[PDB]
Amino acid sequence: CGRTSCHLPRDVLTRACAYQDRRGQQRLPEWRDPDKYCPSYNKSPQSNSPVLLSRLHFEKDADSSERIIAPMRWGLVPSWFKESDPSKLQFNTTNCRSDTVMEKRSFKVPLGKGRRCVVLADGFYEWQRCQGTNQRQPYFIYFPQIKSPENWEKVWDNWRLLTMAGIFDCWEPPEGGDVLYSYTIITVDSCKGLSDIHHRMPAILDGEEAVSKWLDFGEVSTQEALKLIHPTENITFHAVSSVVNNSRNNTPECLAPV
DNA sequence: CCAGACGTTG
DNA sequence: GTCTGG
DNA sequence: CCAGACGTTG
DNA sequence: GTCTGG
Repeated sequence: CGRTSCHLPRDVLTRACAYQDRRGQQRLPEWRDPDKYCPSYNKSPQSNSPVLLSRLHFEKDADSSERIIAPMRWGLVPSWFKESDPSKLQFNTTNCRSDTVMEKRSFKVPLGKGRRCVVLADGFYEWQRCQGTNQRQPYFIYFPQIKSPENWEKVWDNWRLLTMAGIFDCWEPPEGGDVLYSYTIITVDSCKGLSDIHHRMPAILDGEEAVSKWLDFGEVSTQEALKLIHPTENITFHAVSSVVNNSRNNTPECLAPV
């Protein structure tokens, strides 16, 4: 739960986030900070990834079922943090355990303000600890996809983006600047399908109902939203080269079968 | 009351 | 900013 | 998440 | 062993 791929050109990403608001209107989410979208096969913490959030976080009186897409910093920086640079955070907010979320100062406050987001990715990476060797085996993990340079193009034109439950916070640099929007991905106990790879997995929102209810802090309370957080077996994976290991490596090899 | 934490993974 | 520990 | 640093003096 | 940087 500490590496993803999110490599699609921005317009292909945006079309893969085609959704329906509550009135059935087919929409594309509206961008904020599109210039901060940085497509890569190898997204690490402290990089920006595109996330979905309710229009109502940005626009007074908005339909809260309308969606915005914006790049956010991976690694939640709480509103109260006092240093000038956010990378001086001395605790890991890459992830946020489902089980303890209601009693963690860093996650509960933004959750209570309805700062629920959907972190987008092609899929995520996990490294398997194998008995009696220090060599870790990396896996690419993603939603089951539909059953040549024009073949690859069509796969990625039809790709079902992975949708992970996040929480975000807003931090004003003391020294002055843009509000930093930053996220954590909620982690849960791994499903049986993933149990031999890692005992943790991200909280995956499977289909537009779960995505919608997680996003809609208007009509969905924390309590009802937390019921969406749990493992899923609706997930496939394959082993991938050691190329992904180094986050500086940004190439299609990162998620290619081995 | 104030001081100090504020987090996850293996 | 808010909570826990002492 | 892993890779790579991990220090001071002028 | 533990932290920062990517």
